[PDB]
Amino acid sequence: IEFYGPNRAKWLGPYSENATPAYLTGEFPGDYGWDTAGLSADPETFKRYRELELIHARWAMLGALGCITPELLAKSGTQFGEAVWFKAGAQIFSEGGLDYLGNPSLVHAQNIVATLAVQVILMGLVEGYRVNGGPAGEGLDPLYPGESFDPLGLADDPDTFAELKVKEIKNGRLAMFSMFGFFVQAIVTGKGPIQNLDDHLSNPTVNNAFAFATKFTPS
Amino acid sequence: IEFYGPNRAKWLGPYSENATPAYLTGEFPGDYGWDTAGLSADPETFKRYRELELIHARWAMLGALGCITPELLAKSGTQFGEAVWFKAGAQIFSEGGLDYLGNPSLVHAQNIVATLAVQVILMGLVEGYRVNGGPAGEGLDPLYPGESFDPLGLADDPDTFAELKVKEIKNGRLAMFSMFGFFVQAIVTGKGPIQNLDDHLSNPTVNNAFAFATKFTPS
Amino acid sequence: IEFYGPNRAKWLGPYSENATPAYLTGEFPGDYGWDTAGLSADPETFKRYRELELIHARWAMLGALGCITPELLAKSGTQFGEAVWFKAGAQIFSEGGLDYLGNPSLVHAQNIVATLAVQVILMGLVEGYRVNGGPAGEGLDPLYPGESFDPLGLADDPDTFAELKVKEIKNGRLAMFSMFGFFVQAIVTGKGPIQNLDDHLSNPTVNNAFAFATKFTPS
Ligand code: CHL
Ligand code: CHL
Ligand code: CLA
Ligand code: CLA
Ligand code: CLA
Ligand SMILES: CC(=C/C=C/C(C)=C/C=C/C=C(C)/C=C/C=C(\C)C=C=C1C(C)(C)C[C@H](O)C[C@@]1(C)O)/C=C/[C@@]12O[C@]1(C)C[C@@H](O)CC2(C)C
Ligand SMILES: CC1=C[C@H](O)CC(C)(C)[C@H]1/C=C/C(C)=C/C=C/C(C)=C/C=C/C=C(C)/C=C/C=C(C)/C=C/C1=C(C)C[C@H](O)CC1(C)C
Ligand SMILES: CC1=C[C@H](O)CC(C)(C)[C@H]1/C=C/C(C)=C/C=C/C(C)=C/C=C/C=C(C)/C=C/C=C(C)/C=C/C1=C(C)C[C@H](O)CC1(C)C
Ligand SMILES: CC1=C[C@H](O)CC(C)(C)[C@H]1/C=C/C(C)=C/C=C/C(C)=C/C=C/C=C(C)/C=C/C=C(C)/C=C/C1=C(C)C[C@H](O)CC1(C)C
Repeated sequence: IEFYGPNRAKWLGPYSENATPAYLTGEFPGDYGWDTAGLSADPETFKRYRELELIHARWAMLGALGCITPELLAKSGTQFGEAVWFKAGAQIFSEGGLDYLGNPSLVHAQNIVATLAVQVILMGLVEGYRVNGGPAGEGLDPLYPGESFDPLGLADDPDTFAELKVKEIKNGRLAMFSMFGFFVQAIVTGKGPIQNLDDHLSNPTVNNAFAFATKFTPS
Repeated sequence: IEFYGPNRAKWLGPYSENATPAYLTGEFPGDYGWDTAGLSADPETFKRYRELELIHARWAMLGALGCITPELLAKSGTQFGEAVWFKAGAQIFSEGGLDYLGNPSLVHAQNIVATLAVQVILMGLVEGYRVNGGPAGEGLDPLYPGESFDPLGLADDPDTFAELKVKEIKNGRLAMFSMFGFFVQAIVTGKGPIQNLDDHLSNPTVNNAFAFATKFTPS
Repeated sequence: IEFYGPNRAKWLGPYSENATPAYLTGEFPGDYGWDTAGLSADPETFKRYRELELIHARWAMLGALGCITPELLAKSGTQFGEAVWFKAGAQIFSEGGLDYLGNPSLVHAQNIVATLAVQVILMGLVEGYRVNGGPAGEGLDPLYPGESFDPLGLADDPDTFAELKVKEIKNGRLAMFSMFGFFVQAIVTGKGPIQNLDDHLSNPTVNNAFAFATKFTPS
């Protein structure tokens, strides 16, 4: 319970090998000291890796929640068409464009190339202004700004804020691994991941993983 | 990102010809140094042009939003009759006067000459009191007053206020150019501009502009 | 028109953001300052990237001309069999080995493992002697030697030689991007790229790209 210090929860716990690599000793969230290959020895490259991992973690968390929500919403009391995240990308082609919420009173996007061009414009703008700053105050911090992106004001107390940093990083790692699980389930079985959840909760041991283990057999 | 200074985003960027005309060097929003004819060499006439351009920009922005909103509102979930801005001016003549929102429980203006006379009276009053001041404090500034027209109080911090000035001017220029586009679409094809939007999004390249290029052919 | 200097044609030209990364300011061809990720901050690794990009550029230019020539030659007045670069690699297996120019009086390579072994021997020799030098004078420059590889003598005048450097790098970048296009056309449509050229020149807009956009649809 001492991540910011030498007594952090190390990568093997009581198999910790307390001779840790000296280029990271606490002082940054998520430092669990698991460097078996050591691709981040250089400090500026290490900083790039911190920024890159933060970006990956936030994007992956957003995608993971986006993979949990719509299927459950369409399973509970709404209808989307194909709420499973495979053909949600092809819902614009099928019959009447991509109707949001499965309702012909919402977005109803007919042409995907318009989404394409506007998306490129907006994403270029937001990513450029993410790197170099811009609106809502010029960006002075590349890792965590501290400017008007926290309209509630939770970043006053420092140690709870650092605990929030560590929770953010751990949640992002879990989100990245879980989205890898989503992608592998997309490959192997190619069905709904929450359909997978229901089917495994209905079938705990008879259809576990290895009925789907003789599919990609070369011959 | 330095509009208020010699390092403003000039009219050609890195084709800037940094020998700019010396009668404008920053210190005013929208100064992009593009004076190829030079019709504003005199300083008082230049001030007139700043005031005139501000008036044109605000009026054109109002008109542009007025050209985007009603068609979308009548396309989504309401009905107006002719929501396209052509015969919206003739909606008072058709059958039952100009019913607002397409509802016979709202304005229901029967005689257009009454709108005419009251509009002249009100417009004369508001423009005279715009020039020379009057209510809500006497007008001491012709460009931006600073009196009780900003009930929220966003004009405290000066540099963000200047950035707001520049955004206002750029939005006004875009609005003027876009309303010119609206007028040219009114002339050439004479159909709904958002109907144009939907048709070009449905037809990106087969009906682009030059099917409507052999209409005004003299003979 | 000033690549060797601060006034180079930067990556956005008129959106240049003249605060360029300081680890490259001219003095080398192809320096267009477009470092959004920054994977070449280290100077020796940057040198490796210059050498590597030169090798890639020359190899890709050779491959690109090798992808333009034979199809056109077999389309104009000669015959090769499959002049399209797909089965040109399998022309040794088909009936009578790989006959050069489509003529049974030229190379007529029967066994591909002989080409294989001789190719490995020759390529190991030339690549080793490329790295460490050797014949025709020992290699003293890893980037551009200056020894007897320019039997015409165009490297006397320095500024024209530097312009040749920049042309070489730009041609190489274009060749790499174009060969990527060749590979993507090999994947998606799997037909002749110059057959693609003729078909798009015959069909400019009816078969553009998105008839070939519903092929790799998962289900
Ligand atoms: C449109 C312009 C645009 C521009 C200029 C940038 C620019 C940038 N982005 Mg951004 N992005 C843009 C659009 C978008 N980005 C993202 C998502 C991200 C993420 C998630 C991240 C960035 C990052 C970055 C930075 C460097 C990334 C890089 O080197 O890419 C090179 C990479 C590729 C060309 C593709 C790499 C694919 C990857 C290997 C996936 C491999 C998949 C797995 C192996 C598993 C696959 C399936 C499963 C089942 C096994 C750079 C500033 C990174 C960053 O800021 O780090 C500090 C970062 O982490 N961008 C999305 C969402 C789709 C965009 C949509 O338009
Ligand atoms: C036979 C022995 C042989 C030896 C010892 C070398 C040795 C060397 N070569 Mg050479 N080569 C040899 C044969 C050949 N080379 C080349 C072509 C090249 C090129 C083009 C380059 C070198 C380079 C190098 C140097 C380091 C490259 C490396 O790290 O590879 C690791 C790489 C791989 C194992 C394969 C990488 C594949 C790559 C990722 C392709 C990805 C494809 C795209 C994503 C797109 C694909 C399809 C499209 C449609 C999307 C190294 C001195 C590089 C250099 O000198 O840089 C300064 C360099 O740029 N070699 C060819 C032509 C096929 C050879 C044929 O025999
Ligand atoms: C691309 C995503 C990515 C990136 C850049 C990083 C980056 C980093 N991680 Mg990290 N991590 C990730 C995903 C990622 N992580 C995921 C998904 C998990 C959960 C499994 C973890 C769990 C983890 C732990 C437990 C620790 C780190 C640590 C680190 C730091 C040092 C290690 C390093 O140099 O990594 C460089 C990484 C790369 C260059 C990415 C290479 C990716 C290629 C494609 C190979 C991946 C193949 C993979 C092994 C096959 C199975 C995939 C499956 C497991 C998902 C560095 C900031 C250590 C640290 O000190 O934290 C700050 C540490 O203790 N990570
Ligand atoms: C009538 C509207 C109007 C007026 C009075 C001004 C006034 C001004 N603009 Mg301006 N501008 C406008 C509309 C207008 N603008 C629009 C719509 C755009 C976008 C295309 C711009 C883009 C623009 C830039 C990029 C710059 C200016 C600048 C200036 C200032 C110096 C130039 C000058 O003396 O203009 C005098 C203008 C007139 C006397 C108007 C004459 C109008 C007649 C009918 C001719 C128009 C015909 C037209 C060319 C045909 C195509 C129309 C189509 C492009 C819409 C001055 C304050 C410069 C500056 O320093 O900013 C402060 C500068 O750098 N403007
Ligand atoms: C592998 C090929 C390769 C390599 C090693 C380089 C290397 C370099 N380029 Mg470069 N470039 C290339 C291909 C390549 N280029 C191509 C094909 C284009 C045309 C699109 C360009 C256009 C370009 C510009 C405009 C600029 C550079 C610059 C640079 C330098 C700094 C950037 C850097 O660190 O790159 C490191 C690169 C790599 C480590 C390669 C990673 C490759 C992986 C597979 C990711 C690629 C995925 C790709 C984005 C997906 C779409 C591919 C499609 C666009 C082809 C460096 C010497 C900058 C400079 O200063 O020039 C000297 C600069 O301004 N390049
Ligand atoms: C109206 C008109 C305009 C011409 C436009 C041109 C010439 C565009 C070419 C435009 C071509 C241009 C600009 C190319 C210019 C090349 C340059 C600058 C070279 C360069 C570079 C860079 C950037 C690498 C930078 C490097 O560091 C230095 C340097 C020097 O290497 C033509 C009309 C006619 O063609 C018709 C219509 C019908 C005919 O019958 C009659 C006529 C009159 C001839
Ligand atoms: C550390 C280390 C160390 C040692 O030394 C070495 C090694 C081992 C190599 C290393 C490792 C590495 C790794 C593992 C990595 C991984 C990563 C990942 C997983 C990522 C993900 C990542 C991921 C991510 C980002 C994701 C993202 C996502 C997204 C956006 C999504 C989207 C979406 C959504 C919403 C929904 C819809 O409907 C669809 C989609 C489209 C689906
Ligand atoms: C700068 C310069 C420089 C150089 O040197 C020379 C030159 C070139 C000459 C110059 C230029 C100029 C120009 C271009 C100008 C333009 C302008 C414009 C466009 C305006 C508009 C302008 C415009 C405007 C105001 C507008 C306004 C509008 C409005 C009110 C509207 C109204 C409406 C609405 C609401 C709706 C309904 O249903 C109808 C209507 C009725 C429709
Ligand atoms: C710069 C940067 C920056 C930022 O920061 C980040 C990023 C974006 C990542 C980066 C980028 C990168 C990139 C893009 C790369 C690319 C590359 C390429 C494309 C290469 C090619 C490359 C390519 C190449 C070499 C090629 C080569 C080729 C060859 C040999 C060929 C051969 C051949 C021939 C003759 C013909 C026959 O019949 C067949 C064949 C076999 C076909």
